[PDB]
Amino acid sequence: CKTGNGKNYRGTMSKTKNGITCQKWSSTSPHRPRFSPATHPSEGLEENYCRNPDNDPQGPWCYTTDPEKRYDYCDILEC
Repeated sequence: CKTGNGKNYRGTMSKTKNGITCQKWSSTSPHRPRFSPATHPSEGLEENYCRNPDNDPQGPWCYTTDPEKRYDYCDILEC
């Protein structure tokens, strides 16, 4: 769920919680969030990421290019 908190990982490639193909942060269009800058609890939301710049005491989240499967954590090592 986090080999630290913004340093080491693997599932961040772009695979939600288990392996749900994530997105690229293309914001709404057709579906995707716009929170991808650096300054929050951390950074990583780049081209398609999974980290915790959103503040979620559990796992690294990320959304996908689709609403039904809009999001979840990520199959990143450590868990």
